Formats: sequence, C-alpha cells, structure tokens
Amino acid sequence: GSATCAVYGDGHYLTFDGQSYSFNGDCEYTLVQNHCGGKDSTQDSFRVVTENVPCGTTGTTCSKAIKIFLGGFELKLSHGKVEVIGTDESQEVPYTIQQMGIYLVVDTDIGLVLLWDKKTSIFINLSPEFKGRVCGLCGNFDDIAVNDFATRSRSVVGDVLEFGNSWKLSPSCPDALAPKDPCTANPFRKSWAQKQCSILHGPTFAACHAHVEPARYYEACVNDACACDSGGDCECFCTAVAAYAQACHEVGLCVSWRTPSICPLFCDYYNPEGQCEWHYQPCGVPCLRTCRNPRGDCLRDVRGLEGCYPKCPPEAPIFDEDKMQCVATCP
Amino acid sequence: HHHHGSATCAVYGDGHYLTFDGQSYSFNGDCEYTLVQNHCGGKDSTQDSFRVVTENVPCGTTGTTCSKAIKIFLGGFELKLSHGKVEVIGTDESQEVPYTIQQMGIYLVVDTDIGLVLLWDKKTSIFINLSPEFKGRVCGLCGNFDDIAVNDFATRSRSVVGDVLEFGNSWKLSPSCPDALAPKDPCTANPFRKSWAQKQCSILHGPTFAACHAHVEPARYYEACVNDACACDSGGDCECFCTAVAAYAQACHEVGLCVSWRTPSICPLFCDYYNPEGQCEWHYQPCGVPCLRTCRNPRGDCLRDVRGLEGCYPKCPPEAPIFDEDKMQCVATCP
Amino acid sequence: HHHHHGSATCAVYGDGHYLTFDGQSYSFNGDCEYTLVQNHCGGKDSTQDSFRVVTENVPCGTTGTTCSKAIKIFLGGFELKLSHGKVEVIGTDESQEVPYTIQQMGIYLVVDTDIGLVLLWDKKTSIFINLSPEFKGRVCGLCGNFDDIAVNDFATRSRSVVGDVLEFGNSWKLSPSCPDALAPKDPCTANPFRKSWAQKQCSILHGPTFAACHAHVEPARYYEACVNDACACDSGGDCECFCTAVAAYAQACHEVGLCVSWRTPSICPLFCDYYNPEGQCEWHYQPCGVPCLRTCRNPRGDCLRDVRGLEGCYPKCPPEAPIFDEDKMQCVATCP
Amino acid sequence: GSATCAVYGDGHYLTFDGQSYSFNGDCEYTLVQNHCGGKDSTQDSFRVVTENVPCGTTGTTCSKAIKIFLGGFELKLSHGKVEVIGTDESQEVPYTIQQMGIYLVVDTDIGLVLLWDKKTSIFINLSPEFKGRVCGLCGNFDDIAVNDFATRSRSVVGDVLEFGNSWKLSPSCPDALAPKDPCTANPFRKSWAQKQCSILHGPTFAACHAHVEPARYYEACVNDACACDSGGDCECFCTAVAAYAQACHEVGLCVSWRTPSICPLFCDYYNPEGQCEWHYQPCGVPCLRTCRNPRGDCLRDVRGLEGCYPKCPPEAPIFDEDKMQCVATCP
Ligand SMILES: [Ca+2]
Ligand SMILES: [Ca+2]
Ligand SMILES: [Ca+2]
Ligand SMILES: [Ca+2]
Repeated sequence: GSATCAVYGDGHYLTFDGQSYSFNGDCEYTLVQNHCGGKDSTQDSFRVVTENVPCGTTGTTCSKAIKIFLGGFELKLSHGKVEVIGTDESQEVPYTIQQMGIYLVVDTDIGLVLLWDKKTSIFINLSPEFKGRVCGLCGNFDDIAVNDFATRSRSVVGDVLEFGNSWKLSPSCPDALAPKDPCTANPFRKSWAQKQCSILHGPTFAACHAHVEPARYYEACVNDACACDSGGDCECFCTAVAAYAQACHEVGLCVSWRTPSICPLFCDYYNPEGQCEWHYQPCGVPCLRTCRNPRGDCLRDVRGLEGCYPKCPPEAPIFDEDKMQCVATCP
Repeated sequence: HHHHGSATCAVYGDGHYLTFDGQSYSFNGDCEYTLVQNHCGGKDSTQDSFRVVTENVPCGTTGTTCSKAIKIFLGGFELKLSHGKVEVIGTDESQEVPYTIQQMGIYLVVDTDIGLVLLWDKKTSIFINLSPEFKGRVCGLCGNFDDIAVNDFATRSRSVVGDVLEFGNSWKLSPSCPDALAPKDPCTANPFRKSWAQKQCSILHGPTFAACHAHVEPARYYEACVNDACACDSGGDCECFCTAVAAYAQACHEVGLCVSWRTPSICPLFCDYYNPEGQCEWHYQPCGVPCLRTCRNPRGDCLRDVRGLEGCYPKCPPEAPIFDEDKMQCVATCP
Repeated sequence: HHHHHGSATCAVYGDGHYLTFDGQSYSFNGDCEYTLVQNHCGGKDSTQDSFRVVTENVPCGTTGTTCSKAIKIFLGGFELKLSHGKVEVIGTDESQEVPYTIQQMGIYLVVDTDIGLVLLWDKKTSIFINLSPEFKGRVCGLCGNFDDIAVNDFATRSRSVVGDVLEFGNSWKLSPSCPDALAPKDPCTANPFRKSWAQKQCSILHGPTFAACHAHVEPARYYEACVNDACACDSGGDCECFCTAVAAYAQACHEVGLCVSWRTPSICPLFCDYYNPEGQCEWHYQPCGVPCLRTCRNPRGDCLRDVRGLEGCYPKCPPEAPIFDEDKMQCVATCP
Repeated sequence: GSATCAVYGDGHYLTFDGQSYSFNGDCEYTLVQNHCGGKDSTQDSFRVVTENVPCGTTGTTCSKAIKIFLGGFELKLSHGKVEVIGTDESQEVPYTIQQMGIYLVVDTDIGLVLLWDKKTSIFINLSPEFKGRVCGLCGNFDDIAVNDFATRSRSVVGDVLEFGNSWKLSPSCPDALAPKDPCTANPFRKSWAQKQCSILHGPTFAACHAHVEPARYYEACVNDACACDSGGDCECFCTAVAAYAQACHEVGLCVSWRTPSICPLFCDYYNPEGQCEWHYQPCGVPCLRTCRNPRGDCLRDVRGLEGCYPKCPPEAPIFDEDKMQCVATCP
C-alpha cells in the first residue's frame, strides 16, 4: 500500500524500497522530488528538503531543519516550530498541521503526509499513485531495490557517498567524506553505549524481532551513542529507539518500551490542574473527537503513533484542538 | 526564611559535599570515606554506632569519581545501597528494627528511630538529615555540626587543615587505597561540551527558580552543574544534569519554598507508568504529599519533618483512601 | 516567616509577679505603664527593627496591688492594644506588609511577629514573652537584659544597676507624671479570714499532681505567689486570680517539657464542649498543647512548633478531613 | 399541680404556695415535717432538716449539710456525697440516689423528691396528695401564701425571724437576728456583684422574664455576691443563677446560659479519651436507660435537670450508673 521513507539520527536513511545506508554532510538535500524531469503537468509540485549540521566529535551530521516545497507553499520546520514562508492566492490550505502524540504530523490532500518528530527524525508516507514518478534520497519508488542509488541525473552509481553528494542543493556546500567509526574514536563510551542499546536485544522487542530485524538498528543505536558526545547522548539513544518503535508500529505491532528510567514522558504536565484527562497510549488513538475531526469524522491513516493523548470524558467529549481541552461543541 | 536549629548534610554529583554547618568543597579519590560519626571514638554517650560510609569509583575518563554504593552501619546493622535497591547485610539480635525504608517520591527515604533520616535517590546523591540532638557530637565528612563552618576542616586528626584534599585523605578509610589529587578542569579537558553544558544549566538562572534566587544562591550550584556536564563524557550526561539540578531544587525546598521545575523537555517524570489502567491515581507534586494514610501509617499521622520530597504521588480517592505500602494501590484497608 | 528554634522566656502574671529572661524573679506593683521589653535600649538605633512593649497596670483590689490590665505593643510604627480579650490596631500603614500574625491558640491569643518575638496573652493579667537568641545582650527592661548572669538585672533606663527592686521599677516606669510605687502590706495580713481558703486552694501546688514538676521547678515561690494572689483580689472574681496563679506554674512546667493535666470539673473548669459543632465532638482539652494544626493559615504539611506548652481547648480534626478551617470552626479536606 | 419548695444561697426561701422571703441563723431547721401536730396521723413520718452554718465574715449563714429522716431512715448529706446512717431492714429501702445532670437527686416512692446540687441549694418536689397536711420552714402546702410564716404549735406571726426561731430545732442554738446589708458592708465588691449579676436582666433570660419576674432573683444574686467574701464568690453566683434557671425550667421554658465566661462546666473530663459520649444538656434529658433505669424507659422523673449528660451511642445504649460508660445491659 502506502510507502514509507525514514530519515533519522546520524545520517540513517531508509528508502521507499527498503534499501538502507548512511550518509552525512553539512548541506541541504532533497528527500523526495516530485517533478523528476520537470513533469509539471498531470501532477502537483512538491519537495522535501532537509538541513544537516555536524553534531559530534567525529564530524557526523544530523538533520536540524525541514523545509518542504508544496505547490507554491514553502513551510519551515525547526525545533518543534512550524513556519510558513510560502503561500498562494488560492487561499486554500493544502496542508493540515496536527500534534498527535510526540509527533508533529503535516498532511496534504494530494496524498503526502510527513511524520516529523520534533527533534531530529522525519518520516515520509506516500500514496501508491506516485510510484515510479518520484526520485531522490528516499529512492525512485519502484519494486526494485538496487536501482534506488540514482543521482540527480538518471545515471546510477553504486557509491553511497556519490549518491548523497549528487543530490546536494547547491555546489557551494562541501562534498561529504566517509566517516570513521565513532566507537573506535571514543572507545570509552562503547561499554555505556552497548549497555544502553542492549534493550534492542532485550525481551521488550522480542515480539517485534519476528517481523523486523534489530541488527541494523542495533548497530545504528550503538554507533549513535558512541557519537554525539558533544551533549545529549540520551537524546540520540531515545531517537534511535523511537525509530525502531515506529518501524515496529509500521507492521501493526505495538510495544510499550518506555519506562520511567529510560526515555520517559511527562503526560502529567499537559494534564489540567486537578482534572485528569491524559494518558500515554503506546499504539496511539485513531479518530479522536477533535474540533476539526469530531466523532462524526474519522481517519484510519497515519497508523503508528505514541505519546500522551487526551482521554476525553464522555461529558464534553469533543477535544478542543486549539484549547487543549475536552468540550461538548467546537466553533 | 532565616532558620536555626536544624541541619542536613548534602553529598551529590562528583565530590560535591555540603557540610552540616554550610561548608562546600570538591573532592575525589577511588576509596571509601566516612560521612558522619557520632561517637567520635570509643566514647559512646548512650548512643548507637551511627556511622555512614561511602565508596567512590571513577566515572568518566577525566579522573573524576562519583558516589555509587552507600553503606550505613548503625547498631551493628549493615545496609548497603547500590543499583537502586536497599540491601541488608547484617541483622542484629535486637528484633526492634532501627530503620524504616520508604520510597517517598523519587527519593529512597531511610528513616531511623534515633532522629536520623536519610535521603537517597539511587543516583550519586545523598542528603543526611540530622536532628539537632546530635549537635556538637558529629565527626566526619559533613562537619562538626557545631554551627561553625571554618572549623569543619578539623580532619580525622582533629587538627584544622586548610587543604580540602588533606582533610578528605585524613577522613579516608582504606590505608591501601591511593591518595587523591587535584581534579583537572572538566570543561578545559572537553571544550566541545561547554556550550551544551551552559545551555542545559541555564535553567538555574532562569525564571523558574526566581523565588529561590532571593533565599539560596544558585552560583555554586550552577558551577557544579556545568562542571558535572563537562565531566560526564562517558555517557549518561542527562542523569548528571538531572541530579545537579535536583540538588539545588531540594535545597530550595528545604527552606520551605515550593518550586516546580520539571517539564517534558528537561528531566521529565513518567508517573503515569505506575498508574493502573484507567485510574490516574498518581499525580505530580513539587513539594510532594506531606503525609497520607498508608498501610504502615493507617492513621492520619504526619511526620512532616523532611522538606521537598519531590516525585509523583498517588492521590487516593475518598473511597479506599488508605494507600498500600507494599502493593502500590489505594486500598480500603491494610492487614 | 521562619523563626529560630532557640528562645528565652519572660513571664508576668497576677498581682505583679515577674520572671526575667535570665531567671531572676521579683514582685512589683504600681499604677503606671512599664516598658517590659526595649529593643534599642534608649534610642540606640541598630540594624534590627525597633520594637517595644508596655502594659497598663491599674489597682486590682483594696490592698494597693496592681495587675496588668491592658497590653500595648509598638513595633515599626504598628500599635497593638489588647483589652477585654480584643485586639485594637492603631498604627498601620498599608504601604508596608503587616509584620505581626495574630492567631488564637488554646486559651492564649498568640500574636507572632516576623522579627523573632512571639507574645502569649491569657486575657486575664498574664503575659508570656518569647525572644529569639539573636537579641541576646541587646534588650533591656523589666524582662531583663538577656545574659547568662541573673543578678546583674535591675538595669535602670539610665543604663545603671541599682539593685533595689522598687527603685528599678520606679526608674523603668514609663509615664513621668505617674506617681512613685511602693511595696504595700501583705494582703493576707489585710484579710486574714481568707488565709485558710487560700491555703486550701493553693494546696494543689503541693498536691501530688505536681510532684513530677516539683523536681524541675520549685513551687515554693509559686506557692507564695498563689497564696498572696488568693489574698486580696477582694473586688470579686477571686477564682480568676487563683486560676491564673496556677496557670503560671503550669506554663512554667510545660516550658521544661513535662505535661500536667491539673484541671478538674471542680477547680478551674473549661467548657470545651461549648465550641463543639452540633451533634459532633471534636474539641477536647489538651494539657500538653498540640504543637501544630492543619489549617488554611498553616497548611496540611506546615508544622511550625517553636513554642510549646499552650494548654486549652483544641479541635481534634477527623482523619477524613484533617485540615481545619480557622475562622470557620470546622475541619475540612482542603483550603482555598 | 405538684408543689415545689426551694432553698439556696444565704437563707433564701420560696414556699410551695409561692411565698418568698429570707432567713438566717446557725441552727438546725426542719424544712418539711409530714405531721403538723407531730402525731401519728395514721401515716409514716418524713422529716428533712438542714444546717445553715455561717458562710462569710459578714455574718450570713448558709446551708452546709442536709439531713433527711423518714421511718428510721437517715441519709446525712454533705461534701457532695450520701452518708446513710439510719436504716431499717424491715419493709424496703425507700430511696434511690441518682446523679442526673449536675444535680444529685434522691427520690422516694411516697412522692417526695429531693434535688441537691451539692452546694448550699436544695429543691423539693411534693405530690398534691400532701396538700393541707405538711408543716415546716418551707411553709404549709395549702395553696395559700398569706397563711405562711406558721410558727410551731400551728400559729402564724408576721415576724420572719420569730417564725424561723420557732421552727428551729436545737434548743441551745443562738436566736436569729435581722440581717444587715452585705453590699453596704462591702461596697467595694458591689460593683463586681452588679456587673456579674446583670446577666439576669440580659437577653438570654428575656424569654423567661415575662413568665417569672427576675427582680427577686437579681437581688438575691447581688446580696449573695456581696456577702461572699471568704473566697469562692463564683460558687454563690453560680448557685443563684442556677436557681433562677431551675425555676424557669420548672415552668417549661428551656434556657441555655452556661458559657466558658460564666459558670463553665467540664463535661469533657468525664468523657474517656476517644470516647466523647458526655455532652452538656441545658434543657435536661427526660429519657434515659442507665442500668437500674430500664432499657427504653422513656418516662419522666423530674423536670429541669440541667448538667453534663452522657449521651449514649446507639450501640450498647445502656449507661453505667457506677462506671460512667455505655454498656449493653446492666444486671
Ligand atoms: Ca528502487
Ligand atoms: Ca564545625
Ligand atoms: Ca542580667
Ligand atoms: Ca401555705
């Protein structure tokens, strides 16, 4: 059905076709190109652009900002803040911004939806219609995995570094280079990294191990924890584990991996004084009664979510999107 | 506000000590060091042994150690605190238990019957709250408890020594263990972490602790936060920062002022995890619940002695209000 | 706000008995005003805020003795006058926060000041003064100079020691126009017929119930005080005279730490059940005096208990609603 | 209906037929004698005599101990206790002693009821069966007020002193003399006496002022307060006020006046710790089931028994006449 491309952590990319690799560079790159070859007709113009900056001793880079071109609308994402720098006289809002759980989801009627975590991880979900007519970091969107290493031109080069360098926004940004092992660079952190990422091999994800392999995710976790010594290693570990959790939720499984000791949430903070209406749902609550989407409306899309959700009481059951409360009716 | 007649020794982070009389200093050394002793030798004025010892261990590549295991020997009993669990190594023939273990909030409250109550968070920090009864009878790393700060460096030799390192090594336990040295500058050792350290520790200068800024200074605590963040380069810097800020938070709450600082962005708490399915009995309390009806406290009795028991507590409904001291639930009654 | 645990006690009760902070005791009387406690000691200003207390003493019988009728407090421009169990506020500027916190406690109208001084009033010629140690060696007046020595008292307003109690009182009197005082005849000699009744009433001091305090506080001086105050007081209400005389010794015993339950339905009774809500029994006599309560002014967790020994009727809140609603006379579960 | 005499304070009297006066003298006086002529009259003889010992330096006598004789049964009463001396194993003990309220009450099957407050005050209740048959200081019960002051040998004189001296018992006791003014003797106490006894004119007795005049009771209060100079004027003041309250409650009016300011009680003292079963009942408790008092015995004994009362909780509702507790059932 709908495809999925994942970008997270220290240059970890998952193509639409399932291919994975690593690539880091202090430059802007296009995760997906709509008008591959400038086919402006019979299609809606859109783009997804990521901004990377080095975030460690080894020089590896991580995503910091997300800029999306969308039919004459340009949106800027940075530290959980959505910004608009592009609009059109049509006055219609093609995109909808929602805060479902920890994720900040933007959906457009054209069939595209981005599951952008507020910190550093971005997920792309595309309708099957755009199969075979998009290209870029996320792949060419067909059933064949090998051909996805195609440059900005139609030429196919097997070098991961060459493929990454080809899709740079401007020649001004420097060419990327193959990174050394952060674990080798900082062997002292290796033991702590292994102990932290051992949860991926723990009993918590044993159920998901059947449908999704943890090996690549395990080495990604340990490498990221070895790196990002400049601060917030807990953030790196949390992002890696959250990426694995979202991958598990892709197939439909649901695991409550979060504990008060590791990567905990603060659902009680959003809770109103005295009144309790918030809980953490590992699977996510689909089709909750909001102002825009009351119980009359519903959508089984964006499968796979987690975080704090408002347990609306039966009285005043419709959630207030802009007031963060449960109300009987909405404006 | 201004207070007199109570004291509490504070040890947290990497060698950050706060004596009973208010002295603050840094220290290091992979050894065991006595914390407090009342007998001050063979002289026992109808008291108990009352000896608290702490074992250190280097954490990080900068040669800076942090507290990992804490043993409290009292009346022959030996209780070891490590890996977040209370362990008892020796039980005396006196069937009367001289200590009570309660998980009040995040802290692992250890309260004794002789007016001594401990405060362990299972993570490289400890607060030794002491009754004013033992005033002037305290020999150890937490000062003389004579309400004088300068003489707290009398060392085990009982001669005042200017060097904090000499003081600590005099109070050291194992002769075979190596002597301490001057700690290296952490931020100088790891320059790249300085910006992140400042960004994290800026919370102390932020508006959240505006009320505490008037009463308790944040400068030393901010310096400790920056130092620990710079030094914690062997993983788990988030825990270092959380403990550093929590020390100042508890110090502010000790004077009586209530301050809420935890946010989902910084040092979050996940007490909804303990919440039974569809109950929401637990909630967040900055000052903590002063007292509640537990299995071990079925009466509405309230000690109300220690201050600022941070964490999340269960707001039991009026039906079945007495809490379960063992099964973590709001039950109708206890055995 | 926060007050230190250390304290010193000065007491005055009945027909003009006094108890200095140092421990010195002396009998005195006079129809004048007297600065019991002086902060600046004659205009010598310091960093600490200036405060001063004074009492109005009127004749209280036909033997010439005087008992403290009205208590006047001066601190930071604020003037508090106490009379007939009420509190008169005269000096008050709203540009500054009120420094005192009046709060009824047992049979005492506890008025607390943020400086470090708390005052206890019995509404019947009885005053208890508690002072923070930070004022040691700085205060002066009838309550003493607050040092370890006791015989070095009788420090006149002229910063001189005269030794004679009468001359000390005359020099530390306030009103210049008011006449000189003098030790009068023995009231028991004046009214010998009441001597037997006085002995019968005050025998409780030598009674078995005070044997525990006998080893800590010598009742002999208190016995003489009780006998003398039972004598005179001929203008009516001798029961109040005897009750406050006994209560002085009881409070002195409570200051040591010992607890005595001396009140019986026959001698100095208290009508605790009067304050009890209809069909409910929460008020109960507490000889010790409960150190702290759960109120709106004092929240559930707050238990500031610097002062001890406040005997009186006290509401024992039910466990379901342990928080007491002061000024509402009920126990609840929350405060606004 | 049933007659009622009363004696209280310094020789203040109120006959059954409403005559009110004052008297004094340190001598035994026959309050009530069942035989006017002293003959058998085909009826057992009951005789009640008190001793008005001097009370106060001013020279006014007041009752201290009260002696009661009937059929060889003597119950010396003093110091708040019953001291039975005279008794007869024949027939059956014709008296039961109870302590309802503050009052100590002894009742006889013949219809004569005595109320004692243990402090210089006595109240008599007599059935109408004895009307026109009794003689004593309390006056002959014949519904006539003028025919009172009946001296011995059935003679009437206008001198209260001579009437009392005729009814005197001790041959050698001194003759009574006209009382002086205690307030004139002690003008200093007069201000306090007036201020304290002004409670009678206060609003708390407004509901009873119309039914019974307070002027005589106020005069008695002020005179006794002036007279009381040996220590304990509170006692005589409380006795006067309680006498007026009992006179009011005899009519049926229900008045509550006890407050910690004036004449306080100590009901809590009887209450055991954690057992607040005792309470103050100014109006009296008509129905009780204390031990000998049968369970569910909601009948009437006397009206106006003001005092602390042990309100029994519903469980174990039988109060203990000797233990001061609520038991299930006394033997
Ligand atoms: Ca492909
Ligand atoms: Ca010291
Ligand atoms: Ca002195
Ligand atoms: Ca008649």
